[PDB]
Amino acid sequence: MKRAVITGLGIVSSIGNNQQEVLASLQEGRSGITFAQEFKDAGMRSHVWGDVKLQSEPKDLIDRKVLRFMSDASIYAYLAMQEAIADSGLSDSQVSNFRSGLVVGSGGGSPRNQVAGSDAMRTPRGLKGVGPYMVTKAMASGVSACLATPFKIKGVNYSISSACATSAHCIGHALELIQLGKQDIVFAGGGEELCWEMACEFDAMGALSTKYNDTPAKASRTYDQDRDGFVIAGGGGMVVVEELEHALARGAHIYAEIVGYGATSDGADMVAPSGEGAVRCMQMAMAGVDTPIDYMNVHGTSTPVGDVKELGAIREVFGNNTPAISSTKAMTGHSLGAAGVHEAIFSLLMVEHGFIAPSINIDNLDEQAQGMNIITETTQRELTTVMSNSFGFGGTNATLVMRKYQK
Amino acid sequence: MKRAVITGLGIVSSIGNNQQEVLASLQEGRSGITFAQEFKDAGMRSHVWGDVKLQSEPKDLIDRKVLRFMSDASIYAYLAMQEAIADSGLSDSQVSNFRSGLVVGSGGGSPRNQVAGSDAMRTPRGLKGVGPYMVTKAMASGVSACLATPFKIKGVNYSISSACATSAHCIGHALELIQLGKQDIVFAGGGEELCWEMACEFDAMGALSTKYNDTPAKASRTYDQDRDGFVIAGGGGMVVVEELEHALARGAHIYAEIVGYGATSDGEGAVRCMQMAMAGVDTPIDYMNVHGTSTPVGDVKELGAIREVFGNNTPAISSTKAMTGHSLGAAGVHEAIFSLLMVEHGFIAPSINIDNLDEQAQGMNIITETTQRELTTVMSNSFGFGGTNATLVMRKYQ
Ligand SMILES: [K+]
Ligand SMILES: [K+]
Repeated sequence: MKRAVITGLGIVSSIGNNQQEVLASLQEGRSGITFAQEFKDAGMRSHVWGDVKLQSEPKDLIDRKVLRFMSDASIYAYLAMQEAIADSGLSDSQVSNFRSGLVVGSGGGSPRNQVAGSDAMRTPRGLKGVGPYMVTKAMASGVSACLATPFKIKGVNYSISSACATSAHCIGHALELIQLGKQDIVFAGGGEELCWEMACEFDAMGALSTKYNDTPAKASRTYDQDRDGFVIAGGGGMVVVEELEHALARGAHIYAEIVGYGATSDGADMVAPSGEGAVRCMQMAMAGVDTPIDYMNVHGTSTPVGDVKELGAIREVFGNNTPAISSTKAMTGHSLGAAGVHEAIFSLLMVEHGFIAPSINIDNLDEQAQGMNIITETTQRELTTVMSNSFGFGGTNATLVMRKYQK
Repeated sequence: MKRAVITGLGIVSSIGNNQQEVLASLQEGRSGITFAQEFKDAGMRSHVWGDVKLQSEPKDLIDRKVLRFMSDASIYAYLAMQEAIADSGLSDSQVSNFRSGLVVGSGGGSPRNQVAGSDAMRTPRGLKGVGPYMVTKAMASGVSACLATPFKIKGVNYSISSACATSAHCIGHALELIQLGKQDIVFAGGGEELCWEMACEFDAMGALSTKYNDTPAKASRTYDQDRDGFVIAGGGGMVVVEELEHALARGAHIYAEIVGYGATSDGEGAVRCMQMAMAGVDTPIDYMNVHGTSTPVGDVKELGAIREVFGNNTPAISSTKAMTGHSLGAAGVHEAIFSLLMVEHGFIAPSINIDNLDEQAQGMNIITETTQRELTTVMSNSFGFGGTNATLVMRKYQ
């Protein structure tokens, strides 16, 4: 059946606002984590975040007619999509085409705008204080709605949401649409705002790191024995998924082919992973792939329970004969809705540039990871096939396998 | 290619908490719209809603351990899913199976819980006030996560959100998963809470009815010249989408086959959506459940698209929204369910409150009185804000 390739990428993250900045950070093993005064001021225990530091204010980067409908998740996704379109070399007639779609999601929509609106409604500002653009800022589908219009998308247009797996499921579904022969191009990705309004929910459940506020760059430390929760982050990412013959026909640059996609459910525990659903997810994505997995960008968020469940799943699939492993979250933080596309992009850059980004802050490796091929220093290596895992709350799992395209 | 059929349904809506109640409402042309004191107290202009009227509090209907993680959208979808599982006749090993999945969405997730959490942080209780179950209540995917865990779903598990089209895309995607040979069963639907926190956003953009607050049952009036906005509603709905051979082999009751699914974007989009869903369908469209939410511009845009596809030679047409209001995330699955009941029971629900037909609908086959009729193929449109379109075509299984 039809094959899908990635021909363009765009990204706004805690370690870079475009692929050049991100590539440099990945090669340097640079942390994007910083102290979050906003969180301290809000009364939270976690005072660290993977913040997006844009070059200018959004009003100076995006047309006001487009910007008036957006929450930060949409701003990030939009900037990422502009980059991806430029990178892909697509013309307006290919971006706006009956066979070109958009599948982009957010894990949380926009609690900041939602709260701003509800606060205004409870003051004399009333309905005028809410404003007429709140629906696109606050609804769950905001990120797809805010992008479909400005780019004049004519194909599919919707959001997939699934916590940490959100944008991984978006990319996988783009593969499915290409496989079904329904679309030739699908812009897939996600966005996530960074705010105390949403972050406090995670802190209230004890999911966030709180013991490293004085040394922010050391807080996120996947697979380290002294990890104490993830570091919340924001951002956006977009990849241009394209049917193979269509990409070849126009002379597109092919980063990789999406050769595997797994999507499963744990059917147990509402907040932490069970490992068994993760095992099936990895196995499903590896089905039919006739090459070994050279590198894997783990889900590994730096939580005590979560990291261990994933390691157990990895051992069930590969024993100690694992692919090279690193958690980029140790550097970037957990960007929730944007995590899947961010990590797919980090993996594509490692493939394109022949290197493995280090898994930082591992002072003492968790015993469950002993024996595995954990990379802790930037390593040059020819990577052919890569895998990226995304296991979100509610027991939802996604795994993508990508491979260099053989001309 | 694999074929998909619907073998079970469940529903919580403004016109009924089960299929028998919903059927009676549809046949009688009964409005589910009532006066919303909550909206008046909030300072909104629209004081009408399609409220879900559960007799009991959710704590008396759902296990306490499961309920702690849920927002109202999840509560409604969960109850709809219980009804669907029961209706489907599926065994526990078919509900919890590697080849059985769940694709359920919500238009807004839980604005009430996003606000409740933030309000708590601003009080002395702080983090303790927020509590540890707020993420599952407030996250966009809450409605899929809160059902996947308790029903022990092992297959796909995620939400699709697209405003008014949400649950229609969920059903269409269930069909795609069956077609790809990835799942044998997919529980598809949606849920939406009813709350001023979200409703005021619609009132703020002038999309809600505000001139018929003194006669709520007459506020939602799709295709009527004096319509002035939609009436917001809440609820949940779920359908069991199943691969054909699998349904036949277990002796399932088959409501209909999903023979078409279109999904497009405006960027004519509606026309293309309808045409896509009708591709390969070798029978005429007997009845169409329109998107028609009762907005001045929206209704005319849809009428224009219908006219482009069918001219005046349209299938029989009615808007059940005139009775139920607009349930956003749950609208697609609710309307799919109403259409299946019309097929199963051989009748066309009336499009009520049309005192003066909009000039743009002149010549079309708009049904305004309940009509008994053998329906074989039906279509349901869901054209949501953001220019996202979904159309489903279902047909009796021969
Ligand atoms: K990953
Ligand atoms: K409809």
